[PDB]
Amino acid sequence: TQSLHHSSSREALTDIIMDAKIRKNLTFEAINEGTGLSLAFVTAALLGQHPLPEQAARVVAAKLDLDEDAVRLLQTIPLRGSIPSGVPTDPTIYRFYEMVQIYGSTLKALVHEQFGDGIISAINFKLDIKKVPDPDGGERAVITLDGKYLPTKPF
Amino acid sequence: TQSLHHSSSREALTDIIMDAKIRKNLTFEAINEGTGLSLAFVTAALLGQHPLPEQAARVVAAKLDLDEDAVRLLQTIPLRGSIPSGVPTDPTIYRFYEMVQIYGSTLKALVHEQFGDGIISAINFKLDIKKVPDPDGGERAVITLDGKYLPTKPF
Amino acid sequence: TQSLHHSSSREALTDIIMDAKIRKNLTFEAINEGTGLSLAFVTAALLGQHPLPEQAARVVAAKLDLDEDAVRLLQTIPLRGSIPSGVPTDPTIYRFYEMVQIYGSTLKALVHEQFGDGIISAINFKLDIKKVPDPDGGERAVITLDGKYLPTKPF
Amino acid sequence: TQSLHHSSSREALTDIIMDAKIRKNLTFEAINEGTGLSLAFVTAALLGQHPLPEQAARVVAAKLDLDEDAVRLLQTIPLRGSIPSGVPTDPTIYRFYEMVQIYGSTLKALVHEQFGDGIISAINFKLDIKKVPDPDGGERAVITLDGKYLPTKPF
Amino acid sequence: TQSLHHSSSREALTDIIMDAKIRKNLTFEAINEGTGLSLAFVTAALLGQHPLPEQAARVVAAKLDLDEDAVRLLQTIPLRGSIPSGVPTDPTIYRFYEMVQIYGSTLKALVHEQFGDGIISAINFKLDIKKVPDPDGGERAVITLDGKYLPTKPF
Amino acid sequence: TQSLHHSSSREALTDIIMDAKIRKNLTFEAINEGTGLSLAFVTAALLGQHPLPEQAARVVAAKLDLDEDAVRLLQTIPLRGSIPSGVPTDPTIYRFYEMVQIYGSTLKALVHEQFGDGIISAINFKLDIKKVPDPDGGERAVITLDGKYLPTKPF
Amino acid sequence: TQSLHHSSSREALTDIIMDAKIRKNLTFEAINEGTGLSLAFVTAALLGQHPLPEQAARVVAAKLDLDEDAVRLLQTIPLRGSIPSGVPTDPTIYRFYEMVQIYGSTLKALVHEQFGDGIISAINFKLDIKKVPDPDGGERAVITLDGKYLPTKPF
Amino acid sequence: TQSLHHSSSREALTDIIMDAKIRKNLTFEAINEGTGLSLAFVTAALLGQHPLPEQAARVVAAKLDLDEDAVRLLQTIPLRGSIPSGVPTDPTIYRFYEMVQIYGSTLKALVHEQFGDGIISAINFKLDIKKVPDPDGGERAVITLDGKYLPTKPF
Amino acid sequence: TQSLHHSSSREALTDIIMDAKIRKNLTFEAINEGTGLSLAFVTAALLGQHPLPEQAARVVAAKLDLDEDAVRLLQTIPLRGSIPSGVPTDPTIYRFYEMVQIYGSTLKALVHEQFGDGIISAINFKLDIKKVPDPDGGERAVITLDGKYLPTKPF
Amino acid sequence: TQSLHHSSSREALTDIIMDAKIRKNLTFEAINEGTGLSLAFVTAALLGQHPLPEQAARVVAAKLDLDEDAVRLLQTIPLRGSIPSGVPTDPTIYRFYEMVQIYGSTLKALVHEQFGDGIISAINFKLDIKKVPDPDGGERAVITLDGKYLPTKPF
Repeated sequence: TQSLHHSSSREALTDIIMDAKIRKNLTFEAINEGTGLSLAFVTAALLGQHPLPEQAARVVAAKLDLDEDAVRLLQTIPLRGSIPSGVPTDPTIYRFYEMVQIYGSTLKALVHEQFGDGIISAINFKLDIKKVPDPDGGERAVITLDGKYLPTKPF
Repeated sequence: TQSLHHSSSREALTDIIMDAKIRKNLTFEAINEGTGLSLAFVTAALLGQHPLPEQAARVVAAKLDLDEDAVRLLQTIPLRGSIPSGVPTDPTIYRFYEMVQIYGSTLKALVHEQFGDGIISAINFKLDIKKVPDPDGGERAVITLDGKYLPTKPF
Repeated sequence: TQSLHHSSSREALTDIIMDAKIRKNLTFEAINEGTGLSLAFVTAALLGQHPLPEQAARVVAAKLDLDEDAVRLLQTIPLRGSIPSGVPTDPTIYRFYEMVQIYGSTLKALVHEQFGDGIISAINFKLDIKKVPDPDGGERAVITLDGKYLPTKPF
Repeated sequence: TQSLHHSSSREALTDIIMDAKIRKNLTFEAINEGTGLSLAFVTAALLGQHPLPEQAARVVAAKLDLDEDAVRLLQTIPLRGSIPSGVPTDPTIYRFYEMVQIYGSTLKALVHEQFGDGIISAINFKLDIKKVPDPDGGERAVITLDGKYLPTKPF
Repeated sequence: TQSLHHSSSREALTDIIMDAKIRKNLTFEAINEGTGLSLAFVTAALLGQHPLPEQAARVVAAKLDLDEDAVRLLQTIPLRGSIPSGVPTDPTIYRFYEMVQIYGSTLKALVHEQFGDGIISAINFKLDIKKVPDPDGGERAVITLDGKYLPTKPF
Repeated sequence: TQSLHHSSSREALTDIIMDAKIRKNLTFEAINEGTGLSLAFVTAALLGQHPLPEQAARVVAAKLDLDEDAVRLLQTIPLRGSIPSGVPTDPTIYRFYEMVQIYGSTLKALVHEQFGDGIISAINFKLDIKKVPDPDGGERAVITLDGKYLPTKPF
Repeated sequence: TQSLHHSSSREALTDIIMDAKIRKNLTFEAINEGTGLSLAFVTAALLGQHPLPEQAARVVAAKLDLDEDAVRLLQTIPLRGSIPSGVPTDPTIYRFYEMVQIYGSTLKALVHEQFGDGIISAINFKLDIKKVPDPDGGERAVITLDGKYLPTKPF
Repeated sequence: TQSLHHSSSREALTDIIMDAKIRKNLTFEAINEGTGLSLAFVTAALLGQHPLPEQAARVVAAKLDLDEDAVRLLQTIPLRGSIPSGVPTDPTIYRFYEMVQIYGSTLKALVHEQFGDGIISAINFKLDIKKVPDPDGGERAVITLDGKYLPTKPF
Repeated sequence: TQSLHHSSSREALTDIIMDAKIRKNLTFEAINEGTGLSLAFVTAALLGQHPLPEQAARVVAAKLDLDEDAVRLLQTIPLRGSIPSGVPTDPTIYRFYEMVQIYGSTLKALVHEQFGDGIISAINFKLDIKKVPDPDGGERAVITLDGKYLPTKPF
Repeated sequence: TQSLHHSSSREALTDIIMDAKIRKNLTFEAINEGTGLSLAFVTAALLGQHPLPEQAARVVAAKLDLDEDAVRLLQTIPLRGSIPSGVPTDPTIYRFYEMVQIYGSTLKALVHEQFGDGIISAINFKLDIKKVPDPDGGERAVITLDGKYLPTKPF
């Protein structure tokens, strides 16, 4: 599978994608209709973090009026990473980084307690975000991280 | 409420906690028996990231054979942060960081799309981890991030 | 709501805004005349840190002779962050960074003493700057940070 | 006036002060009784960021049961800086850092618009934090930053 | 399984281990006799990067005259990371870092071409080093990185 | 031998090479046809990390429709380095960095035990990656680092 | 007064200024002939670190054949900072950085001894450089830093 | 001359020097009585940045009641540097760093204009600090940097 | 003497210089013919690290067919520094950094022993590299660093 | 050969070495009597950067009155690196770093011109420093770096 060596080409496309998305006043959910894939995956791809299968690449390119060059580049594996600074400054992204900063030691401790030595995978991995009401007024976001346990065993 | 200016004295207590835990071969779940609180919160408190209410601090110090000085220190608010390096080197913790590194801009975009401008809070926030079977053989971790949406409104 | 994956397209608009502002010899106060919003919020929005509602975006656009593409982009939520390096070199901004560096631990200590565990929010939050006379001669700036207390409670 | 060349010897006193404070269940407000100085300044001094005049040093040393060496060290000017990393990990401190990250360019812009070229001082400067009720439920912190304007004039 | 929250308790043991090794003039191969484990894994464990099963912990402890406290700690999962700076200064370690700096983009490209999107695991993974002669005089090291391919598939 | 002072010019050529590669749907193995050189070396050269001999340079230029300016720049020694950030964010690349992070001290210890004082060369060095079917289902990557032992030695 | 949010716009003007200065073989002293201001202040302005008053900006524009847009931009307050890297690589600039690196703690100690707690201002501040003969042959630079003392007084 | 390889033994001595100086309530000017050397040089030596000739070392040790070990250590050349973080956080020291930050490019430009290519030395160099009254009220510090010009000539 | 403010206009010339040297397949020694200056100085100047006297500037300009704007710019003093990252990643440059990293404290200790307190100058300094045969087959590089000794004397 | 995992144990020995050296008023040259090794290698070993053969280790220990444990520690391979900050602040060391900063790209260029692709090794490497007179008065240091050329050949 084709892969990218640098972010520059996939970043240029992402700017074009965002330009068309705003110009047409489209939501990611609207862009994702007809892909057969999850919104979180296709939104990540459009923001340059995943390749798309051909059918998904052509349906988003149809809604955004993108040409064939964009369809080919959407199918290429990018050089991944949404936070080049390592630690974000944007408050929305920072809160998610802060969750890991606070509970990082706890998540390691409980993973080792309930699963054993090793990791929870970030590749054999799926992500979901859901809007639920708050019983005391307002809304909450439930973000589900679903990762395979990979054990570390002596060899 | 009493607060700490540094992480060191709470780190010294954390070292005493982990030593007693290893010496007694105790799980965090067993230590959490009878607190009335979530295992994620209490484990984080033991690892120096949270204060404990008095009843929970006494019940943990009783299991770990800790003195009254530990009881008072467990009730003090710490200077928080489980990853002083900013980005972890430990693979288990790094995977959670990588989840944010990869999906950080996607989470921002989808939060703004489904909620609006603002953030998902990391303070009005609860964390949970559950072990589920993998349909293709193996174990999976389902980590749930549950935060309040705080809107950014023009003023 | 429309969001921006990175700030350079908003940076380019910010460059155009500042260029029009200098050429027309305009103050932010004059630009803000018909927005119906606070000068602090709208100046930040012009500098790429906030979106504007449509009608407020149109009134700064009429002042600065910006086109409809600028009106659409001004309404988009940016990737926030006004200090790229994390630490400013500019003396004016640095003094505000220095206030946090000097009194940061005091602010935490007194928040915990007077409110309890948790944070003062930087999202449910309003900023104001006011010029007052100095009794000994000269002028002083009174900057008001007004943030909601969000408690950290055991769960 | 006596001054210090490093953080360490003042850090050791700050550790002793915080240890005695927690062991005696004292608030910073109770420690500040009789000093004739503001809670924000004295709290900062106890946390290593300011010297205290002799009478203030003796009354906090009596309340905390500190010896004559502590009185002298409390009157010494420290090497200042409450955030050694430059960027805090603690959420309570981080929020104030975030306020500067977001509004830093705005603060500079309005300082130059409303005052002129130059800075708002961080030395000819006072800080206050006040707890007020939020009209819609809860509490808010009103943090006031009050600094002298120092002009930059051509020479 | 017991885990550790930071380096120091294993760091202290690692120094004790190294001190005894140098005093007894032992090789890692000699220390590893009878464990049934690979020399690279056990050496890594002794250097504080892996836990050991009880049999291997008691075996290495017998060869180094370590007490039962060391046996228990050698069975605990450490906070992993052998290069705290992230980039080493030691030339011997730096050469392996240089290999990744030079061929990093190549390995990504060839992994995606030959395997597909995804990663080569560093957890489902074993390391080996072998000494072979150089056909033009001298010796060469053959280091084998053996990791499981984890695909990234659209979801 | 001609060498480049920066990454800029060689980066522009890599963009053109990757664009031609994606457009023609070519593998690095297809581009490597009839060069007589290993796929890892030529791929690294195409990615701007090595110069190519004129014959190989003309071969891959023919298959990618590159002009004589590309033939000449492919023969120049670049300013090497594939990971500008020092630590990668891309998960595929990061896994290889993590192997050095975890096992770096072990590789140093075993190099010194099995060879002596000195280094395993990153210059007198060849890399190879092979796909090896994994026994438990799936595939494994066996990556071999083959470097010459260069002794460090009193003088 | 008009202010700038980024370094680049004045950076472009500085490049224009330097290009015109080199083409005309002018010294900063010649350019400063009719400004009515100090050489050190005006040179810093031309290098993008200060605004010029209107009549002084028109003098330097006449010497350098700059247009009215340059005159306007020269009167805008910049985002200040001449060493974006924080520490310079240039040897001429580095020597001044090194004087502060070496004598920084001494300057603090003697400021506190001779003035009291507080700072020597960098805003109420003038700089001067003078060339004097060295008694042992050669030349010396005498750089004078002249800053107002701002006390830190308890409040 | 005896030189020091790291800060620590000179660090500990500096701690002892400052401990005795505060306990005796001494000034650096009093400690410097009878050295025949400048206050800035001797203060920097006490702060770990310079060696002292034996007779100067013995008189500062006699004022502080230090032993013969301190006298020998004071004569050794330290590993120099008063700001280990590269950029200071202390406000008094930061102002001098900011001076170089703002005027660094101006100093280089006027050195090359008035002297030529090369540097103003930080080694063939003297520093002086002087307190003078401000005509408008208050006090000012006049810091003199006096360095030899060393040219860069083509060779 | 004409000086520069930033790297880029001289960087643009260095790109043009390097582009012409590759297209003409010239060596630096060939470009240096008839300059009267050493290859090490003129190579550095062509790489943007030094100014050239006018004759040397016109000579290299005729060799690479550059205009009079390049001749004048080549006579300007640049903002020096060949490694913007501070630490190189290119292996060829890194080895020279490694030499200082490994032997830096030794050079300091031996400079102080054989010369005294102070420095070996990097400005009153000449560099030379020569190729010599290795008695065991192959070739060695003998790089000579020739710097004036500048003493640090008490003042 | 025995090797060490961290710098601390050898750092403690280096501290003891320097203490005895200063206490005995010894030069590195006098400590190096009878080793049959060059001053630069043994000095670096004493500073924790190289191991010593048994005989050389015993002679420096007899000169410095170190015990048998120091003789064994002196024979172990350290974790190398004399500049933990990456870039030194000490002026004597910084000058040598500045030589590479300035001439780094020149050294690479001339190495590739005179030798070919590849490196000049820092392991098959010898360093020397000699004091020669300056024809204009004073002394100069001639530091010779003698490294084997290792080519990068296509494979």
